[PDB]
Amino acid sequence: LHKEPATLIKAIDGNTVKLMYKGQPMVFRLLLVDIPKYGPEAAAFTKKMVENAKKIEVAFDKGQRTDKYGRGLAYIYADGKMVNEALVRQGLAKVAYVYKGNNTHEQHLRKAEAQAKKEKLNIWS
Repeated sequence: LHKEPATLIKAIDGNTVKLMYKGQPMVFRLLLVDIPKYGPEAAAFTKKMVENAKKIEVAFDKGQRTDKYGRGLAYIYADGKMVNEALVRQGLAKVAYVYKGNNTHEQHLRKAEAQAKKEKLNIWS
């Protein structure tokens, strides 16, 4: 998948952020990440990862690129590290059902989730 540059504009929550993409603002929903008392923790985690980053990148998958609410559906990277995966591995989010063919990192995410589950981390306490 192609990683494209972006600039953080504003953190919203665990799996949602506003970014400057291709010369304009756009809300992005992190692909394959679902947020089920960890809502604030997830929000804080993502916020910190993207604000302290010296580089943000977005990578669209092979399926539909935006949901019905107009948000871009992608894998977000902070300093080369995928936020989507970090959240799941930290047990702050579960892996969501694949949406419109966007499943490139599903397996990689299910593994991270399994490990988080094995570790009884946060949501898996």
